[PDB]
Amino acid sequence: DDHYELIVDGRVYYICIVCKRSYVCLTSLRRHFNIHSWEKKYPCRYCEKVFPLAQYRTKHEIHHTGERRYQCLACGKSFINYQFMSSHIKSVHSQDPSGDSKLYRLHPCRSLQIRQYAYLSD
DNA sequence: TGCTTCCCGCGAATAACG
DNA sequence: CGTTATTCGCGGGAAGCA
Ligand SMILES: [Cl-]
Ligand SMILES: [Zn+2]
Ligand SMILES: [Zn+2]
Ligand SMILES: [Zn+2]
Repeated sequence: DDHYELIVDGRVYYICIVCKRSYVCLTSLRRHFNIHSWEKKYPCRYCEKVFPLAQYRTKHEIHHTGERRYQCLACGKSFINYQFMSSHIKSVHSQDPSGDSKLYRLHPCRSLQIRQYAYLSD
């Protein structure tokens, strides 16, 4: 196979055969296991780099386009990702975006073609 | 030690299937 | 096209880096 299961207290866990990492969702183990197999490739469409997860490539490509999707709603500054946005708000505004903040806006991705969540443009 | 990347549960978007 | 199976964007913590 590619995993085995483990059950404690009815809780079902899926364990990677290779590194023994534990997953609550089989789809997550599948997502993860590509790291070992490289069955699927995700090549950057701007340079040579290849990635083993779709999202690693996506985040990498955002760096190529320089799009800044995360905007601080307190002062208007924009950031390329959640982490810089959160870092900013905690440091400059002494507030936490965690949970439902209403402190930042995530703009739709426009600088390349990725699946669009409807909630991002209402 | 302040960035930077890596990770995984969750659930919306969509591809596969019949 | 209707169901379901699959993909992968998202949050936000953890791990890595130099
Ligand atoms: Cl922008
Ligand atoms: Zn593994
Ligand atoms: Zn690239
Ligand atoms: Zn701000």
